[PDB]
Amino acid sequence: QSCVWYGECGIAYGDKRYNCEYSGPPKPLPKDGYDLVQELCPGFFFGNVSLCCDVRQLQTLKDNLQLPLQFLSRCPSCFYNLLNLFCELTCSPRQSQFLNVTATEDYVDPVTNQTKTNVKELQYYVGQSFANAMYNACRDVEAPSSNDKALGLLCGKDADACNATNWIEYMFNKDNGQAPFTITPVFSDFPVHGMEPMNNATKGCDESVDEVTAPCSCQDCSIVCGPKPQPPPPPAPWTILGLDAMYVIMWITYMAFLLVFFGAFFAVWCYRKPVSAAFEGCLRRLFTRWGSFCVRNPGCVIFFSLVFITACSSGLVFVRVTTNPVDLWSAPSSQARLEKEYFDQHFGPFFRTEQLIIRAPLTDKHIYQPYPSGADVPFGPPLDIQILHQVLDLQIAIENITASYDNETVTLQDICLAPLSPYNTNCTILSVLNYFQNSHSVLDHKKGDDFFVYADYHTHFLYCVRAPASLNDTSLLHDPCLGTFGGPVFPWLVLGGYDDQNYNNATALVITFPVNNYYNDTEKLQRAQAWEKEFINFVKNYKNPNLTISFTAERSIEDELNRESDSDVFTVVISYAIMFLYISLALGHMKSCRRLLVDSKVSLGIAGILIVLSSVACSLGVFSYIGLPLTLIVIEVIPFLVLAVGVDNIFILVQAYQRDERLQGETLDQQLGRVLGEVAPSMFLSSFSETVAFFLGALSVMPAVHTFSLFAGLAVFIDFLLQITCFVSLLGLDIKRQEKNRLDIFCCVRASESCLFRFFKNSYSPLLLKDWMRPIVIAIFVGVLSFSIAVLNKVDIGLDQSLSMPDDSYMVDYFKSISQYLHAGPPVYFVLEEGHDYTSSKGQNMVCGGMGCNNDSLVQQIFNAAQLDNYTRIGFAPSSWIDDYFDWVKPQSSCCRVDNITDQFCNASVVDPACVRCRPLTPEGKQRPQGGDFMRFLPMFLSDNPNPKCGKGGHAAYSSAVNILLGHGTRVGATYFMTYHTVLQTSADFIDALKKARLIASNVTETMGINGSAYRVFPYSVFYVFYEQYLTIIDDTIFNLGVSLGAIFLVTMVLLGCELWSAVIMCATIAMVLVNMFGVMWLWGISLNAVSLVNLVMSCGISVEFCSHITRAFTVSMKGSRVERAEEALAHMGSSVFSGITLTKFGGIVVLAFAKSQIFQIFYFRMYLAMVLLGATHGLIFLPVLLSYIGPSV
Ligand SMILES: CCCCCCCC/C=C\CCCCCCCC(=O)O[C@@H](COC(=O)CCCCCCCCCCCCCCC)COP(=O)([O-])OCC[N+](C)(C)C
Ligand SMILES: *[C@@H]1O[C@H](CO)[C@@H](O[C@@H]2O[C@H](CO)[C@@H](O)[C@H](O[C@H]3O[C@H](CO)[C@@H](O)[C@H](O)[C@@H]3O)[C@H]2NC(C)=O)[C@H](O)[C@H]1NC(C)=O
Ligand SMILES: *[C@@H]1O[C@H](CO)[C@@H](O[C@@H]2O[C@H](CO)[C@@H](O[C@H]3O[C@H](CO)[C@@H](O)[C@H](O)[C@@H]3O)[C@H](O)[C@H]2NC(C)=O)[C@H](O)[C@H]1NC(C)=O
Ligand SMILES: *[C@@H]1O[C@H](CO)[C@@H](O[C@H]2O[C@H](CO)[C@@H](O)[C@H](O)[C@H]2NC(C)=O)[C@H](O)[C@H]1NC(C)=O
Ligand SMILES: CC(C)CCC[C@@H](C)[C@H]1CC[C@H]2[C@@H]3CC=C4C[C@@H](O)CC[C@]4(C)[C@H]3CC[C@]12C
Ligand SMILES: *[C@@H]1O[C@H](CO)[C@@H](O)[C@H](O)[C@H]1NC(C)=O
Ligand SMILES: *[C@@H]1O[C@H](CO)[C@@H](O)[C@H](O)[C@H]1NC(C)=O
Ligand SMILES: *[C@@H]1O[C@H](CO)[C@@H](O)[C@H](O)[C@H]1NC(C)=O
Ligand SMILES: *[C@@H]1O[C@H](CO)[C@@H](O)[C@H](O)[C@H]1NC(C)=O
Ligand SMILES: *[C@@H]1O[C@H](CO)[C@@H](O)[C@H](O)[C@H]1NC(C)=O
Ligand SMILES: *[C@@H]1O[C@H](CO)[C@@H](O)[C@H](O)[C@H]1NC(C)=O
Ligand SMILES: *[C@@H]1O[C@H](CO)[C@@H](O)[C@H](O)[C@H]1NC(C)=O
Ligand SMILES: *[C@@H]1O[C@H](CO)[C@@H](O)[C@H](O)[C@H]1NC(C)=O
Ligand SMILES: *[C@@H]1O[C@H](CO)[C@@H](O)[C@H](O)[C@H]1NC(C)=O
Repeated sequence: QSCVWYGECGIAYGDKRYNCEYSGPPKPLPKDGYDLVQELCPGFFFGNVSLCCDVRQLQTLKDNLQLPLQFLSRCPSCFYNLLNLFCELTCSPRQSQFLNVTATEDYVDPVTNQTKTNVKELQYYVGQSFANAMYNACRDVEAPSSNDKALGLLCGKDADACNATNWIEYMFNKDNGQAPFTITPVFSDFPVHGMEPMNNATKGCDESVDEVTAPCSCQDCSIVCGPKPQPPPPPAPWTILGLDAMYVIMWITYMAFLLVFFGAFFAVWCYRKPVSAAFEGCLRRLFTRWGSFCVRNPGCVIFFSLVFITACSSGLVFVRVTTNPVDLWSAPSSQARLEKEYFDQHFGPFFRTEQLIIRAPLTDKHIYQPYPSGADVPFGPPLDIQILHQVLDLQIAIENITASYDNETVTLQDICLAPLSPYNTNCTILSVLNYFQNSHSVLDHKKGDDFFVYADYHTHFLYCVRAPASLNDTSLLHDPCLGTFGGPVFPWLVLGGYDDQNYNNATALVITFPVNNYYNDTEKLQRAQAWEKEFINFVKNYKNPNLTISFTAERSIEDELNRESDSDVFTVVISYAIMFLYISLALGHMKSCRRLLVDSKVSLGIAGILIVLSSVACSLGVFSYIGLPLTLIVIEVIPFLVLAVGVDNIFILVQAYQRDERLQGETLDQQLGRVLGEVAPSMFLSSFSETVAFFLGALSVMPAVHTFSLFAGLAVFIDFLLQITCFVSLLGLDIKRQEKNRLDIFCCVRASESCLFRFFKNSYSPLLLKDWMRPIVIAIFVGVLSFSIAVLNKVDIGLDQSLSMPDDSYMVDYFKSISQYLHAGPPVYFVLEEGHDYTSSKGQNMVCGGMGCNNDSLVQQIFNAAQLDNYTRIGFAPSSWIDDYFDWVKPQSSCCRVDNITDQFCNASVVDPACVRCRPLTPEGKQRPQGGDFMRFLPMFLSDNPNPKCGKGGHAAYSSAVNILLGHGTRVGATYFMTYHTVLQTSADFIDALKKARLIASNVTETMGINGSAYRVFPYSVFYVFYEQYLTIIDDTIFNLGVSLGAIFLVTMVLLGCELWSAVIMCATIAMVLVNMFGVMWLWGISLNAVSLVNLVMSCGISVEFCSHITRAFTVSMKGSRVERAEEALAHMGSSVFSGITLTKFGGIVVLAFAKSQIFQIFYFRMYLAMVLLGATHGLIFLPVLLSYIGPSV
């Protein structure tokens, strides 16, 4: 071997210097540029260099490799081969084997008068199997700020006809302007002239160069990237013979019923062609005696009852109302609640977001034409320069807002969050103007001379949507796009309306203002909300006819719902007023026109209404004393229920008395005691059946059903007691009044067979019970039940979240804008709990997405999930911190650097006095820092800032994502890897996201193989606490309804004697009522949530109020046949049940039909109408017939 040239003494032009000829042996390197030899091509570094090379040559080589390094360094396997073509060309130790100089001439030294030999020209023999493997591995490298091929900018011509041989000729040719002298390559695989070219090892875009440099991406290599992933979409519909397969199982279940049912009548119709009485008797006697007592001791009874009422209802002073949505919709110990408790403790609560979807409707899209060459690039309307200036003006004004609070000003700079503070304090604003750093200057500056612009803001936008974490454009612009706060701005968070990569086509601009959310602190939260109110007002009063903004504040949903939840109290008040008017006017039988205001029960009806309201208030007050807080579901469903039950009892009693004829020689208190002893068992059965049902239903973990059950049970019981005592005393007093000829309400001025009882008895009961009508009724009701069972499993789950808002609100527009434009959703945090090692090869492989770490690790699994992005609603990559930590610590990167004597972190921008690299640049140092080096360099990484020479640093993104536990070796605590969800528009979307995130977390926890369950991965998102209730709502409904109905069943079959048949008939009728309630749900579009569940558990209590009465009046009867017993029970009890509860609630609902609120008109008006009329029909038209048919004899 031998050399051809050494040193650089000649000069071509500018600074280009021709290498100086020397054909001696290879020089031992001067020990000066060892760093360079390990940076250019370490293939020569095995010390005893004896390199033909020169330190003045190595450092002049690197200067020419500057631009080729920037483009081709994207793909390590490419730039690797490119270097092997240069070192050997310049200073390899066997240079003479593959080189032959051609043109040289003497050079004069201005230093010694010594003529030096320059190297003017020469030819370079390169193998063909080398140039093909080189060009073929780089042809796929894409350029920055474009989708072209990187060779198009390095060939000297189009990248469409770049042969592998012409590209090498252009690089060595001085015609480009870089080569100080041109080298003529000679391509040949076989030795010619006794001279055989060089062919060193080569690597493709798929093979990795080192056990630490990951292979090339399929963006930059066509062979690495294969078949896309795909999930199997299961619909899981049965569709027996073409239709839903449930529509059919029933219609076949029904046709069978009419034939097996109508096939027995027409079959027979052609054929004809001791302990119970002991418990049912002591109750009558007890109630008779106590009724007489209460009728002859009104003063004592009423006084003690009023004292009790006051003692119980004075607890309303301690009344608390629950409005915080977390406490409302989240169980205090649910999985999501514990996860939120864990995340808020180790990482601080999730922040508050104020977004802004700006759009330019007037402007049109325009075309961008690159100067040198390239296809046209169209830009959306909002990406116009004028619209960008106006949006920058709007944002700078949004920063003004001060929003004084508590006699102090509250600026955004004060409330927002700055990741890397107090070094940099601006704060996180996520807009597309951060690419230009919120500067009109940086946005409006172009580089070029007339007739064309070299660069423009289009070029910067295109470059930075591709690489949003750069610190300089480094190509004809030299501007960073990191953002004033420090840290990348991802194009999918700041744009909307494009198509899958083309942020050029964006039609909307998103602008987020992250604000701190505080964990157990109220002064700061008040400050944030006080600033948000002024932000909302400002954005609402901004005209800018060029823009259409759809905004939101963190405090906006709560305000919109508190604004819609009123202006209908004027309707509820009229509803209750009409209910009370009817109750007051209907208790009294007329019997005469000239005797009206004397036989009137207005005062007694007022007393009954007051007793009912008193029962409500005593329940609320007792539970206020105990400490249970109220709720807006309770405050609305308790009055309805308690009024229904109380009015039913009042009418039952008053009418059972009015239709009674007094025996002779029998006094008033004895007559009333007899009437009450014969009427009280039914009211007691109903009251006990409902109380036990509700109290027993207060076992669920749903905060909406638990509190409601408690409140309603106590109210029903207290109302029963207050009635049985106070109302009987007042009934005795009013009977005295009416017998002493005293006039009605004003004062002291001196049998009935009600018109309804004469209708149910004379025209309705006989007709309904004829032999040609009972089968019709049963057929119709079984058909409706069959329909309900068929369309049952098609009921929705969840609440829309757009119907809780008024229709004239801006949140409706914001939701439309989200669904129509946004491409990202709420962020997800896959929190890896405390207990992982992180300081071992395997402990790191389980978490990596990288070179050597496993293929099923946490980061790789989240990456796959994001590759699905439709099955798994995870849209983007995990963005792990440990990969960035390793990239930072790698010696090549050379961001880490410690002080030599102090072992202190020398920044990457430092005078370089005595600071050495953290990891030695050797084969052992390349590896990951697995031992104590990991934990010795991690804190310095997390404290590093975004240095222009280093890169992004690990402070603005991971200081909060990594928890370090000082003391005891200072291990790592809990950490998270945060990604983003896909746009979630409906409750189905949110529940689907919750399910599949949980699935991914469980998969990762499985693969990690933890000893026991010491720790685990879990995802945290903001809406998880609000949507975790819909993951068990079906079984919650099942449990609640079944338990409530079984309690009703047992209580009935116990109190009513022991008749299981009567109890089972009643239970079956109430189950029918519930199934038909679900059918009406499906048919009118009511959804299954914590409001519908409360209304169903409530209806379970009015079904009883109808059935129990009708069925008990039938059971305890001594008529002859079932038909006559049924019609007698119907007349007697159903005349009071139809007039008391049915007509009252019907007037109420008909007044309530004018609600003006969607949540109300959907979940209360419709549910109440359905419940009331369904229960009325079922009881009064199906208990009669079913009992007539299969009732218990006696
Ligand atoms: C001891 C035994 C206990 C356990 C077993 C008990 C089982 C038997 C007991 C009761 C019946 C059980 C029915 C299960 C529901 C269907 C299951 C299913 O396929 O999921 C469906 C749930 O469908 C819904 O979303 C609404 C379902 C609510 C059912 C509640 C019935 C309770 C009342 C009954 C009466 C009183 C009950 C209490 C009396 C005891 C899937 O629905 P989806 O896909 O979300 O819908 C959207 C579809 N869409 C887009 C096309 C519109
Ligand atoms: C979304 O953005 C893409 C760009 O990534 C748009 O694609 C471009 O479409 C415009 C339409 O005017 C074309 O100007 C451009 O095509 C240019 O190059 C071809 C050469 O093949 C030339 O024949 C055309 O005259 C033009 O100069 C497209 N560029 C590319 C590379 O696709 C696309 O239109 C946008 N989508 C929508 C829905 O607007
Ligand atoms: C990812 O998301 C969807 C899979 O669940 C699916 O969305 C696509 O885009 C829109 C969504 O509204 C729809 O496409 C429309 O236009 C096509 C013509 O190509 C019609 O055939 C459709 O009926 C529809 O009107 C589809 O819902 C769907 N099709 C596309 C892409 O247009 C995507 O296909 C999914 N893709 C992947 C790879 O995840
Ligand atoms: C955000 O903080 C940055 C520093 O991180 C500030 O930087 C700018 O300061 C001036 C504007 O007030 C500009 O004239 C400077 O050119 C710019 N800094 C540099 C690097 O030159 C900036 O003030 C803060 N906010 C804004 C609105 O930019
Ligand atoms: C714009 C593009 C073409 C530039 C990329 C090609 C450049 C980097 C290539 C082509 C020719 C090469 C040069 C050829 C000759 C020498 C002299 C030697 O003693 C040091 C290396 C040096 C200085 C090379 C540096 C890299 C080089 C300049
Ligand atoms: C270069 O790559 C192409 C792939 O398109 C292949 O067809 C060709 O055989 C390769 N030539 C080589 C490796 O010499
Ligand atoms: C509002 O912001 C502007 C921006 O330059 C600033 O000049 C002004 O002092 C701020 N306060 C105002 C206008 O009250
Ligand atoms: C604000 O505080 C100062 C100092 O306590 C006080 O003098 C001033 O009156 C306060 N402002 C108002 C409006 O009360
Ligand atoms: C970005 O611009 C050039 C291009 O690479 C680079 O040399 C420079 O160091 C960078 N900017 C700064 C401020 O260092
Ligand atoms: C709106 O656009 C017009 C036309 O570009 C411009 O003159 C005006 O300043 C913009 N802003 C307004 C009208 O507030
Ligand atoms: C993932 O795990 C290991 C990789 O080392 C291997 O056994 C397994 O086949 C890999 N899976 C796939 C699909 O390649
Ligand atoms: C770099 O480190 C030095 C250490 O003295 C510090 O002064 C400087 O602010 C740092 N620069 C950054 C973090 O950008
Ligand atoms: C750094 O410290 C080591 C150990 O004392 C020493 O050998 C080395 O020469 C020092 N380097 C510099 C640049 O001072
Ligand atoms: C968990 O892994 C199984 C098989 O390894 C896979 O079928 C399932 O889809 C994974 N869960 C996800 C991707 O959520």
